[PDB]
Amino acid sequence: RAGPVTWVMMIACVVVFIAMQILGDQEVMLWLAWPFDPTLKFEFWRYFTHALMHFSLMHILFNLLWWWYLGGAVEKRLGSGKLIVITLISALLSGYVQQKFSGPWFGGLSGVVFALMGYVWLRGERDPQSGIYLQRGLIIFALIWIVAGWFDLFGMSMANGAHIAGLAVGLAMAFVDSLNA
Repeated sequence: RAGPVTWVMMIACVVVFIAMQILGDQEVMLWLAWPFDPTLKFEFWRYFTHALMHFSLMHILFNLLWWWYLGGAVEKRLGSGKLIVITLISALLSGYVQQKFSGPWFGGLSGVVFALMGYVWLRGERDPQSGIYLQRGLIIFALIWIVAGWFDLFGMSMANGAHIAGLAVGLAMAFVDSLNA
């Protein structure tokens, strides 16, 4: 639904994607991507801003859907702060792992999205109380979406480290959040 973190992130991604359109991918990537060179390591924004970059209209719409659907849920039931922290930890950790798998040239919300999917699903099981859960039809498609990535399906160049690291971050935080709740 209409949380402020949900919408601010959707607007940021749209502003970036439009900027990518005018300037081209490479120019934006050069400034927003995970640091390719340790000399750049203190350009702190790059550890997060890789999440705001999308490389096609489908990429962005599909990600923002999931983001809106799941980000919205977390925001509405658990509040803004929870969504922010899931977003920041997952963007940081999925980029880190993804950098290791395949280097620094990647972008997309997909990693934060897999964290959300991992979070919503595990919170739903352990803690139906929270008023959030992931449907069986979605966690299956999520599992399909991951494996379809490994197996290089139909030409696609998926950030596979981001998918798994994000999934894992979200499972973990949801586990931690369920012991206390």
